[PDB]
Amino acid sequence: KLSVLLTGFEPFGGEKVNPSMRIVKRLSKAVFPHISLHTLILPVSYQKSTEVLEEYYKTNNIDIALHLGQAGGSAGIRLERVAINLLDSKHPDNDGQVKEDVSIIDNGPDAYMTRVKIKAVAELLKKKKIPAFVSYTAGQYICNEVYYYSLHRSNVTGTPKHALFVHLPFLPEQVATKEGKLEKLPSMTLELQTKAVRLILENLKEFI
Amino acid sequence: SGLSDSKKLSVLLTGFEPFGGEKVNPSMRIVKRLSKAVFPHISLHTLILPVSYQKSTEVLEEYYKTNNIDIALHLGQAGGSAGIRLERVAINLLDSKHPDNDGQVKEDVSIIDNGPDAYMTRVKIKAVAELLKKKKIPAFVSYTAGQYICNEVYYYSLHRSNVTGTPKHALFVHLPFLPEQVATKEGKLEKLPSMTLELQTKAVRLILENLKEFI
Amino acid sequence: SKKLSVLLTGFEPFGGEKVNPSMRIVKRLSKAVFPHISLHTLILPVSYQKSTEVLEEYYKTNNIDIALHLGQAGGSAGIRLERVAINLLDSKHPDNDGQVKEDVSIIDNGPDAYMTRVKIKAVAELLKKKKIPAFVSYTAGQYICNEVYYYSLHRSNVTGTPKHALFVHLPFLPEQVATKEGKLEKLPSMTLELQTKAVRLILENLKEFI
Amino acid sequence: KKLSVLLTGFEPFGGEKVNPSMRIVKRLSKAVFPHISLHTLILPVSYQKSTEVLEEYYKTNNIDIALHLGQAGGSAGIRLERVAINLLDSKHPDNDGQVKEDVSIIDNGPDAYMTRVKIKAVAELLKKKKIPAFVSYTAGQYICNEVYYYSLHRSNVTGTPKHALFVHLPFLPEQVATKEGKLEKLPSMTLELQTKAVRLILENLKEFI
Repeated sequence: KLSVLLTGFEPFGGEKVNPSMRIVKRLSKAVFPHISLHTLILPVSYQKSTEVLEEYYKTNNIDIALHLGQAGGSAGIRLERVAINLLDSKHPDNDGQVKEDVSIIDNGPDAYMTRVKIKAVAELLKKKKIPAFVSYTAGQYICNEVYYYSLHRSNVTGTPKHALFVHLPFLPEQVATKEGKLEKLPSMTLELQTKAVRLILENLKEFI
Repeated sequence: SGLSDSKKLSVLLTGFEPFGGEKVNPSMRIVKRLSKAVFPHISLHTLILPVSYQKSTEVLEEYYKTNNIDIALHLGQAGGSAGIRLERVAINLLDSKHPDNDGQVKEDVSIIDNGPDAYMTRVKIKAVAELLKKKKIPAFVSYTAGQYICNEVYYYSLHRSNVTGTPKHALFVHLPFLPEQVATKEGKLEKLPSMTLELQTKAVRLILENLKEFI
Repeated sequence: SKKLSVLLTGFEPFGGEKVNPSMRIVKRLSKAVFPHISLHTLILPVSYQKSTEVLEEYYKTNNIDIALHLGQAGGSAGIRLERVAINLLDSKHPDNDGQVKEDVSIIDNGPDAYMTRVKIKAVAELLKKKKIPAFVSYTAGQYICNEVYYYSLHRSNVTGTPKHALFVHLPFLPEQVATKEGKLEKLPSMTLELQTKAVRLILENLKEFI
Repeated sequence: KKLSVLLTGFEPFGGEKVNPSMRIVKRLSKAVFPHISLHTLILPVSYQKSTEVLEEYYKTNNIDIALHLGQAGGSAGIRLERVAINLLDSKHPDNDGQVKEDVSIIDNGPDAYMTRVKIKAVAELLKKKKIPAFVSYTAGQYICNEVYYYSLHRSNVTGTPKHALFVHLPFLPEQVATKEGKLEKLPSMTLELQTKAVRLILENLKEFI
C-alpha cells in the first residue's frame, strides 16, 4: 500500500487555530483501505519545521507527502504547483526568527514544480462541487519552505516519491473574530475542507 | 391590542429563484430547508419570489394582502460576498444593465414615485451582526443592496411598512454563493468566496431564533 | 455675480496620512482661473463637530449654486462618484478630534437618505469618454465624508441652498501607497495630475449635469 | 556607453488597442543615459515568434542586461517579477491563435529561474521615489513568463544576457475607462508615472547588478 505523510501546521500569527492542524487531527481518526496514512503537525519555525520533517522521513518510508497549510484570504482549495528556494518575510516565525532573502538549500535549484497531476486534482474537487484552483506561488514562509524541502529531498533521494502542497482558507471562526475590512474575508467550513482533503487521499492513485 | 408583550411574531421569510445562469439560489434553498418551521415563538411564513422587476413585488404584495406579517426577513444571493451580508439601506431605484428573468432591463427608474430616496431598516442590525460573529459565523453590515430585484423588494417592504404599518419591520440578508456555484466557474471566477448551505442555514436559523433581541 | 457659483471642498489629512488627495486638488484648482463659473474653495477639518460648522458658515455667508465635495477613498481605483448620502454617523475610527460616533443620526428626524439630483451617470460617462476611470457608488461610508454630503443635500432640501451637491471620492495618491507595508503595498492609486484633470473636467462641464 | 541594455515591450493583445509596455518603450527609445547603451524592441504576443524575435536579437547583439516590460491588467503598482517558470499554459490564445496547455518551454530545462538582479533593492528605490512597486513570485504562464524564462535560461547556459528582470505594468487609465461592468473599477497607472518608474530603473541600474 501507499505510504502517505499528511502534515499540518500549528497556529501562528495570533490565530487560535490553524485549519491544516484541525484537518490533520480529524483525518488521523480515519481509516483508508488503500493507503497507510501517517500524520504529523509541524512547528511554524524556520529551523524546526524541516528538522521535524527530516526526522520523520529518516524513520519512516513515505511514498507521498501531502502538506496542508493555512492561506488566510484564499477562498478555495488552493493547490500549489511551485516551491521556491527562498525564505523571505518581514513576519517572524513562532520562534521569533525573521528571515530575509535566504536560500533554503545553498546551490539548490531555484524552484521545483510538483510531479503530481495537479490539474486532475483540481478537476476532481470541482466535479465534487468543491471550489479549488491551481496556484503558482505558495509564499516564502514556512509553508513554501516545507514544500521546497520535500520536493528537493524527493529529487535528490527519491523519498518521498511525490509531494503536493494544499493551501487552505480560513475557518469561519477565524474570520468571525476579525476587525475592520477583514471581517469580509473568505472562509470555508472545517467539514468542507476536511472532505476536500479526504477526496484527495481517496483518489491518490489517479494523481501519481 | 390587549395582548401586550405576549403575541407570537408572524415572520415572512422569502428567497429568490435562480437567475443569471445559475441553476440554484442559496436564498431559495435555505427557505426550502427552513420550511419545517419548528420555532416556539414565531409563526413562520415562507415565499419564493421571481427575479422579475414587475412580478417580484406583485407576488410579494399578493402575499402581503392575503396574510398578516409582522417581520419580513428577505434573503437573496450576493455572489462574490464572503460572509452573511446584513443590508441596512434600501434605495428608491431600479438600475442594472442586466435583464431580469423576464428579459426586462431597468435603468434609473424610481420604485415608488415620490417615495423617499431610501429607507434604513429599524431592526437592530448591529446586534444581529454581533450575534452571528459571537456564534463564529462571518457577518457584516452593508450599506448598499444593489439596485436590482433584491433591493427593490427591500425598498418595497420598508416603504409599505412606513405607510401602512405592515410589515412592522423588514431586514434583507444577502448570502454568499454556495460552494457548488463557485465550483463551476471559469477563469478567475473559480476563486470567488462561498459558504456552505449548512452554515448559511445556521445563520438564518440563528436570526429567527433570536428575533426578540433585534426588534 | 451671475455665473454658476460653485463650492469645491476637500478635507485635511487623517488616519495617520500626511496628505489628502482632496486637499491637494482643491489647492491646485484654487490657483486656476475658471472663466465661466465663480469657484469658491474650502478645506474642511476631519471632525464630526467642526466639518459641518465650517461648511455651514460658508453657506451662511456665500450664495452657492452647486457644492462639489471631494474626499479620500483609500483603496478605490477610479473616480468614485457618490449617489447616496445617508443619515448616519458610524465608525470605530475617531475623527481628528478623537471623537468616535457609533450609530447616531446626523439630523434628528431627517430623511434616512438623500440621492443627488446631479446627472451623475452623465458625469461618469463624460469622464470615461475623456479616458479617465470613473464609476457610480451607492455608499459614501458613514464617516465625515458622508456626513458633509448628507448635510449639504439636507440643507438643499430644507433651504434651497446649495441647489445641488455631489460627492466625489478619490483614490490614494501613489505616494500614499508607496509608504504602505504588507499587502497594502498593492493598493490602487491615481496620480494627482489625473485626479486634478478629472475634477477640472467636472467643473468645466457642469452645465451638462444640472 | 558601458552597459548594453535591451528594453522590450509587447504588442497589444486580448482586445486592447494599446499595451503600456509598448508605449513606454516608444517613449524611452530616444532617451540617452550617460552610463548605458540602450536597445529597444517590441515583441509579438506569440508563443512561437516572441522567443524567435528575441533570440535573433541576442544572436546579433551583445546585451548585458535585459529589462522586459509587459502588461499585467488588474495589477495596481509596478510589479517586479522574481520568478520565471518552465511552462506555457493558458486557456487564451496568443495573437496567432495558438493555445498552449502544460507545455515545457525548454525540454528538461530547470523548473524555474529566479532573477539575479537585486530585485528588492529595485522595489525599495521605486517606493522611496513615491512610486507603488512590489515583488511578485508568479509572472503567469503566458508570453510574458515565456520570454522571461527564455532570457534567464539563455543567461545561465550562454552568459548572454548577464542579467534579466521582468516588470509587469498596470493597465493605463485609458484601458480601464473602456471597461464594462465590475471591470470599470480596475486599478491603473498613468503612462507618465509608469514611464518614470522604468526610467528610474534604467538610471539606477548599477545599484542592482
